[PDB]
Amino acid sequence: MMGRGKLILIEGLDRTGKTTQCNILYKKLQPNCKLLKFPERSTRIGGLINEYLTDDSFQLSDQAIHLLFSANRWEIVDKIKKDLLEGKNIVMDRYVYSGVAYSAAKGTNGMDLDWCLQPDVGLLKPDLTLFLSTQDVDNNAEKSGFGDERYETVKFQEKVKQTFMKLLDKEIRKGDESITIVDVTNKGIQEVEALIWQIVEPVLSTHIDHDKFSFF
Amino acid sequence: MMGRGKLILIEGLDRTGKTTQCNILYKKLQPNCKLLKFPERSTRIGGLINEYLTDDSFQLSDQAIHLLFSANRWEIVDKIKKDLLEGKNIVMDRYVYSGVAYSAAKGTNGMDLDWCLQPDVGLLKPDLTLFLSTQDVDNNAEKSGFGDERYETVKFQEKVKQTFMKLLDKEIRKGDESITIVDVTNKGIQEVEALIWQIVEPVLSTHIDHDKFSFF
Ligand SMILES: Cc1cn([C@H]2C[C@H](O)[C@@H](COP(=O)(O)OP(=O)(O)OP(=O)(O)OP(=O)(O)OP(=O)(O)OC[C@H]3O[C@@H](n4cnc5c(N)ncnc54)[C@H](O)[C@@H]3O)O2)c(=O)[nH]c1=O
Ligand SMILES: Cc1cn([C@H]2C[C@H](O)[C@@H](COP(=O)(O)OP(=O)(O)OP(=O)(O)OP(=O)(O)OP(=O)(O)OC[C@H]3O[C@@H](n4cnc5c(N)ncnc54)[C@H](O)[C@@H]3O)O2)c(=O)[nH]c1=O
Repeated sequence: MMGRGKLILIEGLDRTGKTTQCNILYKKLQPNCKLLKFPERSTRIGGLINEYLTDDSFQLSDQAIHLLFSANRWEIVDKIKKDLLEGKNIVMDRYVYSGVAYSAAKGTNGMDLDWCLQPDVGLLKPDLTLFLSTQDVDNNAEKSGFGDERYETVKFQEKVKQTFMKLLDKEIRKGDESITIVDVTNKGIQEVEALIWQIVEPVLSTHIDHDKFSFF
Repeated sequence: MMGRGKLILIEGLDRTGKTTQCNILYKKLQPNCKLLKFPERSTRIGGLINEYLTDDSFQLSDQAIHLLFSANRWEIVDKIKKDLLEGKNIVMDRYVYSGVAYSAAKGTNGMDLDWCLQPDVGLLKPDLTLFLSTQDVDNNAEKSGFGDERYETVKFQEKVKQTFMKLLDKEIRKGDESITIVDVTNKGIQEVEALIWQIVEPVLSTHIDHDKFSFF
């Protein structure tokens, strides 16, 4: 009996169409759906992350920016949970996985997968996590804007690639099957969209106890 | 002998003469000494923390503000380390213990001593930590301006007290010998100043193992 909305998470490297697919899925699931994107640049903490990403001159240590990315989710997670309990579904672009992967890829002393994950521990786990994977480097043909932000380098993006796999393989081989890797190499928007609904549709029908959640 | 400066930390509840004592100690060790106080409110992250402490309209989740406090130390730690290596002592008012104890005192689900400590893991440990303890938390709430900040209520300071005790007990019993509790109950500035010097002086002269650093 009963039930709550589902939290659908789409993750992946930069320039892999995630915002695109999320808007599609969100439009598809409306009106009983919410859309959320991290970093959520509209809050003060979000603005700081924004400045950091858009201006590679804004100075901030790896650990400080890392914790800001995580506080950005904590400042929003209560609304997320309120929506889910109201039965609404939530499509989310980027979350804890991006948090850990991007920072740990830096290889900064003391900032290993484990350290990077701790600040997010206790946050709601998404009901389904789609990882849009690709073998297409930075991908000029997928730039989501001008000049290109701080992390958009082929070398670094290549680093986050490994870290993303290592982290996911871990939690997968660890017993988590709510994570699906989707190869989107050379796939157009409609195609990738079809591939995603094939995974998401079934989850939306599956029943979840309104009072039951998983956490990081 | 010549070597690296020492990182001296003074901790305690609100209105326990820490600022006072830190300046006194700082003046004592000059010219070769720096004074640092946390939260360091002059940075952007520092500014948000200040607004949180001074403005009840400023809403931020317990986990979020908790991570800002930690990030605020991370944006300064490279300086601390560099100064010490240059041979400068550093007197610091509040640090990681204040971070853990204040947030964990809240009793917020999932925000326990261990969770609270994680973001600070990797940070330089002070060579010496002095905890100014008072038994009269009731008169603490008498000082002028007491109540103007968020954590300034007798009942909450009560909770922070218990938390600080738990946290220092754990660290001391675990084997941290660099932590000293100083009973400052009903003692004046000069007496407390004398009690602090008695502990600090000897440390300034020692030069443990190749001047190596310790970390949280
Ligand atoms: C949450 C979090 C994030 N980050 C970092 C990761 C990032 O480096 C940075 C900004 O992350 P962001 O998600 O705001 O980044 P965006 O600027 O939004 O863009 P991305 O590079 O991730 O873009 P998307 O992957 O969403 O791409 P999208 O906006 O959908 O598309 C870009 C363009 O390509 C086209 N396109 C889309 N799909 C296409 C397809 N199938 N084939 C061809 N072209 C396609 C689109 O129409 C658009 O023109 O934040 C962390 O380091 N830690 C954290 O904790
Ligand atoms: C680092 C960190 C901090 N915090 C939170 C904890 C706090 O609630 C909040 C503000 O922290 P703050 O240190 O910036 O706060 P302040 O308001 O600057 O300082 P306090 O209230 O702690 O005061 P102090 O204890 O330093 O007191 P002091 O300024 O030295 O003295 C106050 C008054 O009493 C007199 N006084 C001083 N010594 C006296 C003595 N021995 N006997 C009697 N009177 C004495 C002084 O002269 C002055 O008038 O930050 C977290 O939650 N997490 C974190 O990670």
